[PDB]
Parts: sequence; C-alpha cells; structure tokens
Amino acid sequence: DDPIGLFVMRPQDGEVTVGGSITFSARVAGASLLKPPVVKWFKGKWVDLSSKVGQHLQLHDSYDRASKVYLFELHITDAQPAFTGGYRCEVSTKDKFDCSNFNLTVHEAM
Repeated sequence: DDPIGLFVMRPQDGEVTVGGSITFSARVAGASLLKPPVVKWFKGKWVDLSSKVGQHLQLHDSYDRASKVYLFELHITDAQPAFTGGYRCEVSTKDKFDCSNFNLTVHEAM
C-alpha cells in the first residue's frame, strides 16, 4: 500500500429508530493509481448496497479530484429493525487497502 490514504475519512456507526434515518459518509482517496479506487460497500447485518442503492439507501458517489476524494454518501433512511447495520466499507485500489466496520443499531422499541 502506497501513500494514497485510501481511507481519507471513514464512516461510523449509528443508533437509529426504525422509521428514522441513518447516514454514513465514506471518503476515499481518488489518488493516482492503476485505476480509480474500487470501494465496495456492504450494508447492515446481511445486506449489500450495490443492489438496494436507490430510494431508501442512496449510496452516492461524490468525486472531488482536487480533494482526491470520492465521497460515497449513504443516505439510508428508514432502517428496518432487522437492518442492524453491519455496513462494511472496503476499498481496494492499486496496492492500498483500507476498510471500515460501522454498525447501525435500529431501535425497534428500545
């Protein structure tokens, strides 16, 4: 892993109620590389985003070259009580490897 800093900013957990929202933000270094960082997300206790990324979970991609950050925004609202996030963000670029582990505790009742 070269001095990329692939994990510029790492998304964190969150405790939310089912019916609210949750928000994650992942900032990945859009440095000079073989090819732009491939950051694969993993959503809550079992999920993927790559498929679901739409209306309740928008896994956005911001692209700041000058910042050298691809900011993948998670706009994930309305966390199902079985959504208890194990969101894993694992980017794999050139030789840089970085990963995050952040949960979403969806509070059904308590």
